[PDB]
Amino acid sequence: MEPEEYRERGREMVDYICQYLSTVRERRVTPDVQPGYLRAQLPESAPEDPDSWDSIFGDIERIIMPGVVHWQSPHMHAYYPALTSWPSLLGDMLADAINCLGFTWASSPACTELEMNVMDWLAKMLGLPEHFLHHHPSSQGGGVLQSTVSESTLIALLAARKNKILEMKTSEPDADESSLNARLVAYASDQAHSSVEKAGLISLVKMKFLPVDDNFSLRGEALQKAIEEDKQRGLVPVFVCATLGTTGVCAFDCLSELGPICAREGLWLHIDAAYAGTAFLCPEFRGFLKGIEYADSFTFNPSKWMMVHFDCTGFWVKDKYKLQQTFSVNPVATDFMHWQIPLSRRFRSVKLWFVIRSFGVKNLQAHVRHGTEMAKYFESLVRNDPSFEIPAKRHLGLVVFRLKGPNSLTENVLKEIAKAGRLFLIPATIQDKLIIRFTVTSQFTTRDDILRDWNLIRDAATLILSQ
Amino acid sequence: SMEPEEYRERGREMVDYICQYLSTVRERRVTPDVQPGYLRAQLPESAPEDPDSWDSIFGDIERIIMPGVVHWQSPHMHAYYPALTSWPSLLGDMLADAINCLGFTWASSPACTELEMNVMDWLAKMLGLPEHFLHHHPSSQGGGVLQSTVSESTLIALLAARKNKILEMKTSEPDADESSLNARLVAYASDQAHSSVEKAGLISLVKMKFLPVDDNFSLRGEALQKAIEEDKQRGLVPVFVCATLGTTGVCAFDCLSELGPICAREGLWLHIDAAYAGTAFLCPEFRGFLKGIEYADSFTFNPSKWMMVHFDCTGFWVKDKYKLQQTFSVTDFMHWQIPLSRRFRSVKLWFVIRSFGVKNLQAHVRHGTEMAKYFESLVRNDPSFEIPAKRHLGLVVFRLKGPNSLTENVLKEIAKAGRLFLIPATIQDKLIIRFTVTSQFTTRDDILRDWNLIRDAATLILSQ
Ligand SMILES: *Cc1c(COP(=O)(O)O)cnc(C)c1O
Ligand SMILES: *Cc1c(COP(=O)(O)O)cnc(C)c1O
Repeated sequence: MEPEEYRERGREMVDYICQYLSTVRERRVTPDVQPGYLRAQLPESAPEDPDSWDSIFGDIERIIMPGVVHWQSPHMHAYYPALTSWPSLLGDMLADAINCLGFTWASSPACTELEMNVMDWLAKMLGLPEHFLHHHPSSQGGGVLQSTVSESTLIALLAARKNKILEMKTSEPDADESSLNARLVAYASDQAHSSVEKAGLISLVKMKFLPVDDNFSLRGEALQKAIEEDKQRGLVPVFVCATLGTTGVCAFDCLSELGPICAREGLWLHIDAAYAGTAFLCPEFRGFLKGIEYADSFTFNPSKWMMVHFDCTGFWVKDKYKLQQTFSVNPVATDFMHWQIPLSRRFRSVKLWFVIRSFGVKNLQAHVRHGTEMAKYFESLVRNDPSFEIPAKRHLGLVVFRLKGPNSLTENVLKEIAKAGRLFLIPATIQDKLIIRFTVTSQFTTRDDILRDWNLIRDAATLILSQ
Repeated sequence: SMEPEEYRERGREMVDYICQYLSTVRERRVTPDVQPGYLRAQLPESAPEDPDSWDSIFGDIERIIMPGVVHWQSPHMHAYYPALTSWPSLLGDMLADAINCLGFTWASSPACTELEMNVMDWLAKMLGLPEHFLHHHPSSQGGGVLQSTVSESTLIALLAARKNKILEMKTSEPDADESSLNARLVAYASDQAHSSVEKAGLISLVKMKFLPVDDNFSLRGEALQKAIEEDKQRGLVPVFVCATLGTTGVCAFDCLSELGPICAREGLWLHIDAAYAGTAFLCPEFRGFLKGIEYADSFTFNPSKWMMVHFDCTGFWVKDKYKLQQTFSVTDFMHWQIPLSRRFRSVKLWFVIRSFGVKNLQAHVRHGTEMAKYFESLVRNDPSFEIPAKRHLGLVVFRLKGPNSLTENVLKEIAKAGRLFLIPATIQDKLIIRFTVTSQFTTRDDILRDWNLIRDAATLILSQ
């Protein structure tokens, strides 16, 4: 295609996107396809000659959309949100056209410098300590963009185990790094995201999952007991992942208790705030952050609730030296290749910059407040209905609930709802109880959307209960 | 704040701006004249409370962003390896960014998984890869998955190799710790291998040893054979080899016909890093360097280098998907990578392959190689310069005959104007200029223009 055709096709794609995102409520959120559905609808080989743009573009509706889960539907209520926005789109359009790589400052200065200044903006927006700012005079720390919280959590564990091994190796300098690694133990809540287990599996570091209280919250007592038990057995506590907004029921570990324990015992304290971190834009949701001064690292996903399209993860460290010694064989700008697993990285900071500036802080805060109010409204509808119960507290955009009685009633409600797929729910379990997780997603979700989805859930319960 | 009708106006503005930027890019200075820290004073200290105007946001692109950008899409970009964008790549990712689905499981968005499976089978075939790397082949236990980088794909290969061997070692020592057993492992690559190989060992705590190479900077069977016997004699356990097709320094090619047989016989995971040169295997006449690919356990290259897909987009193929899965689980692609979440990267890849078609992708590789061949002829006509390694694809390496200081001062002179972007490399003692043909729009005129700036620089240095 010629540049003049790109100008026409770009317009067709902008007009397509505007219509798609505007009318998304009309779509079946979940596709009704079987595994392998696509192969028989595609040629077995790449085309030798150009396919026409009418043919490629045609295939969006004809064969892509029928297999898509519409993550931007107000009726998507599974997992946690992953929200796009107009500004996000426009910013990545620019980054993808420049298509520079920013492994070093030198390889494209703007790619590193915009990211450095925007991560300082974002740390301030979240109410993070000044020691996570690149530009605070006394700081040895800073923020860097990653693709996922999963990888940011793995990097934190990699930095914690490398740091501790280098300190152990000064005493046993004939001892293999890998042998010293055998003695380490890392902790999280039994509510922690599967990425914590997976970071242990990848790093070959022992991971212990600790019991929680009645609010599904990891407490200092449980960490202190595990540390004493594990040191008595010759293990070397190295790392704690404290979760702010667990995946299951959006619970919060008790940072004010875990912080001092991590500081006194020499454990790297990493905060996984993947979903909930966006709420810290609002001063009234910062109570969960109490104890943040003890953190060695902090991560959240703008790519969940802050209307930046995926990939966009914020990762902040107190000590960029400890991070860089993980990733370089020898220990106002920076080469971000030493703050991450790969070499290459792209100009992800444009889309984050455009979202922050297009909305401004007040409209980002209004979005968080609105989504939370939509979840509160949903909650009030459940709480009013004595057929249902709510087995965990709602703090943000996630309500969990179930029909009173055996798990099978809730199982059968989810099955009935999945038949038409007008809203997308996935089950979880908390201890013995099957629950429905209801995540408020789209920034455009209205009270009418919430009542519409509640009424479908109620119709299904009425069907299952009336037999 | 921004409304749907405003998105349609600003989307048009951005489409027109991008077309004008990519079309006029030769008029830019490829290297920006800035110093570290230049942007901080040009930006507010804090995010804006109220919305900034779209005129202000857009206006900042030229006013404060472009002055610090290295124009990777410039024909005058000749450092590192290419990273090419294209109209169809842009249009596919626009769609992917709007849907914004995540593909950790098939269930979480089937199309994200299924388009990727099918396109990776297309791309395996386009490359001339073994049928055992296809998702849909009756005998295959393998398949292709997109990754963000070759760096991460090489790390995964090594994590899969070391996990598989530790599980085999535990059968005879059930009391030994997985991390204790990892201590005995050793992994190999060429001393020309990309720094991502060294970085994989540093992350995984796997001992890496870098092997000497021959007169063509090729890793040979004998070096591997000698390393393997010496390491076994010391009580280390060979586990992995990374064979490079298209080394960073001089685009040398490891001898896979020799390394293959040894890896298979000795039970070593053989990972192929063809980051740059992979794209060349679209053209059957460059497939000589792929001879011995039937012995590979894994293979990776970047469409995000030379195939005109914008970054990120890396292909990673394994022969044994169960070995890969065992690395990451105590088709759902979350078990074929490090993270859980992943995005719909396959749209822009499908769009590029369909919008160009294979024949035009082959013409692009061949034209880039012709431009490199013309750059080569201009150097080889001029007896002030020499060429210490053979040009197989789009990289020419060359220096001034004489001490390193001559080539050094040429680079420092070219850097003053930044009219083309060149990076120093070394082989043994010799300082070299790498000359990479990048832009798919590169012409003989662009090459001669660029050569004449290197010559004009050389003329000045040679009479100081
Ligand atoms: C979503 C989530 C993650 C995983 O984030 P990715 O960016 O998908 O890796 C981890 N922890 C929590 C608490 C989450 O909600
Ligand atoms: C470019 C290059 C790499 C690194 O690729 P990324 O995708 O940037 O990690 C690795 N190996 C070789 C030979 C390369 O040319």
